Amino acid sequence: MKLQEQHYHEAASFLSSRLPGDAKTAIILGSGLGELAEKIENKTVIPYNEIPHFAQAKGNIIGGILGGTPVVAMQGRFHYYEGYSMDQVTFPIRVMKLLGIENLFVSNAAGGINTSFKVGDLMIICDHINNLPNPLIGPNMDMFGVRFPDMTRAYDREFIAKAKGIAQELNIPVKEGVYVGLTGPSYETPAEYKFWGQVGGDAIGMSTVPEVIVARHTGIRVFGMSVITNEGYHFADDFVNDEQDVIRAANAASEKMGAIFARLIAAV
Amino acid sequence: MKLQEQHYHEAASFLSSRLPGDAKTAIILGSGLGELAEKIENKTVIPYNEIPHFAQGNIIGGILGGTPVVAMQGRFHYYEGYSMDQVTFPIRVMKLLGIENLFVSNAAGGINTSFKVGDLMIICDHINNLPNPLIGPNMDMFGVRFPDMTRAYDREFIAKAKGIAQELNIPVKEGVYVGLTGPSYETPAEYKFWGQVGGDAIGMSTVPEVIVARHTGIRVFGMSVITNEGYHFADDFVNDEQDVIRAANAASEKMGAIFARLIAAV
Amino acid sequence: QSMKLQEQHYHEAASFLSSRLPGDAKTAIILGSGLGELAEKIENKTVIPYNEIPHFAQAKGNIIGGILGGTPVVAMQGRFHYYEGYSMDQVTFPIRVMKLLGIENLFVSNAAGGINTSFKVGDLMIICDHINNLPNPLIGPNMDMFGVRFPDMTRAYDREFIAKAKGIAQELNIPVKEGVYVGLTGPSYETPAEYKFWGQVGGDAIGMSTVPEVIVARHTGIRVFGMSVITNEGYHFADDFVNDEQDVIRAANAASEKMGAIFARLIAAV
Repeated sequence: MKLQEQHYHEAASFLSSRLPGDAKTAIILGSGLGELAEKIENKTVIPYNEIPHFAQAKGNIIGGILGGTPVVAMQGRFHYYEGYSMDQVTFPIRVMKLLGIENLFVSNAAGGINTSFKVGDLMIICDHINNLPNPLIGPNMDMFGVRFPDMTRAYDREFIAKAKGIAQELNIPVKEGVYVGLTGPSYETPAEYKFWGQVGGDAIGMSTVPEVIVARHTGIRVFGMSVITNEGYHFADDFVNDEQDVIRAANAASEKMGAIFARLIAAV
Repeated sequence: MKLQEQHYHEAASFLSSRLPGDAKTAIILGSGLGELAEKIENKTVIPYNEIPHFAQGNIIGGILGGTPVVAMQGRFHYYEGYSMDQVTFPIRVMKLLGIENLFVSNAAGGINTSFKVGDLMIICDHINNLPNPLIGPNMDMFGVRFPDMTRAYDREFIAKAKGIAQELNIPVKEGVYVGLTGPSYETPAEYKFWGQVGGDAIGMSTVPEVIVARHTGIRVFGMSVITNEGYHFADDFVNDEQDVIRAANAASEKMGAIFARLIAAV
Repeated sequence: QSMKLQEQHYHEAASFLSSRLPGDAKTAIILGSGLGELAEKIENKTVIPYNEIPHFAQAKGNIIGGILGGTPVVAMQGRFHYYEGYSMDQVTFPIRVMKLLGIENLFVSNAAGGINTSFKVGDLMIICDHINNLPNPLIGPNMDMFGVRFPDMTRAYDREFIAKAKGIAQELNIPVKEGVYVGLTGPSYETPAEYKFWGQVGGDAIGMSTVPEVIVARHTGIRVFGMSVITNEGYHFADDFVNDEQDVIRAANAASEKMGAIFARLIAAV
């Protein structure tokens, strides 16, 4: 109760004494943003293992300038499939709030479950379906937000419009769709992929949804994109999903996805 | 196992010596029943915090239109951090008191376009998307390992309720309640999904109690106040707890009238 | 650290079993519903009670080694269900022990409620795919000794085994169905709305087991064959219909001869 509040304050205080303190946007460097940390100038690098109460995982907080703009980046992320509690997965988001972060940008890798979404496509996330445990289960922390937060437009529409404009300017094709969050860590069966596609999902991944719920609970505006890293449909007789193939697609998308996120930061 | 049994008995004993003892119907005073407790006569009020093993709210014993009732004022939700054992503990205590019928109301978001704000929905079935409350060693004293859920919502109660509503000139809807944990409200994609697969309203309660009631052979009647519409979202629409409560409060007179008459009819 | 201790537990269970079993089995069978006559068909049995095997979940249950359908086998008589309160680690622990024994193939049966109107009480369904609605058993740090962090599940139910089983069923004149198994936790049976939902999104039968073991088997490269006995129909409910564990058991028992005949012929073919 009071201990929980204290833990948030301790992490925030530790980071606040170290970071530039001018960032208003935080970015989770998920799949597809693998080139972005290198682009941050005048880096202050703070290992996760040094920050009070951050889950034991590299993992670094990186402060600096990206796209001409102050940023805080989360290099490394905590996934529910790794055994972290939802409190651990989402702890850094509430720390960002205490630092004065107003906006959260996030990327991830996802399997396409709508046939218009192909390997290598970059999908702006317009909505999600949560099939992981809700991270807000437990006593409400009033310091962060209300008991029953609204999720009608969890993915900020103005950020979406700006990102579409940026993609057009940069001549980068983008798709837009619904992200379905599952725990994993096994990839889905064809029956599962089909089910989620049938009920309106466009891509499926194992992250992001918990952070988005927690961000929205505390009023942070969210922009998210998925790299479509694999196609969960039209399976060849010998098709196998493979982490190295997912990473191949994530790596291949990083330049262009990174260009969008880097241009978006100054626009928000 | 034997300690669990003790705990149920300890809570039941505590209430047993403090309540009249003839009540056959229990009521969870959820959203839409906010005026009913006032109408209970010859009240015995027992705070939850005094009842052995109740999660850390009142039990109200009394007479509602000539009929002895036990009412639960305040309820435990999974989104609060309670275990399912804690959420549903009072239902098993009710069974030990000789309760035969459970009446329950809740607030729910409409996910079928024929369910609108202010509508009173008789629950005819549910879809459970919370953890099943019976996971764990079966409590043989309460029921069997694999309880049937074919007609979890008693058909005779539904018929009676419909007759009562017609008589009182209160329109009612009937439909499927989908239970989710919350506590955040759903996204449009989630609302659309649950509507697509046959849900009519979505809420964050009730399902665990109904599973536990049916496990021990308690007959169930449930209604939802449709407190918000999870469809056709305006560009600036936001869900808001105070607006949900507004609809619950506005529904309380008429919903309470139905429940009060049903209590007398069973 | 914690990995060390977990690896040690699997090794302890496997060492205990390997000092006692014949050691020639490549196929293990979970004796679920529909296989209630199969243990008696195993010849030259070595019976090892679960309560003697290091780290097997507490309760009867036995590992049985011997010969079935002319072929070495290890059978799991008794299984652990998530609805009983076991962790997924406990539910699936025996599967990883099988891997350490050199088991390459896992055959599994279960009971399930039909949710496609083509699937009727007493039908024998070859499982061609599943939908998992129980907690994923691999959540937690990955055990590299068993498999990779993100295992593929594209053909969790081996297509070659399915083809062999269909051929066997034809030869033996036993009709079979084929379809998608939906795994739910239970332990309460589903509501009609739930049965309808799962049917709508492509499930053919619903049960409370099997999926966790299949995920863990595939994580460690074990080839899987599964069948469900359709023990009840989760559709077209009569006004007075009730699901009943006793009716499920009767149907499972009634299917056991023909289901067992398929599994016994399949073991030599794989």
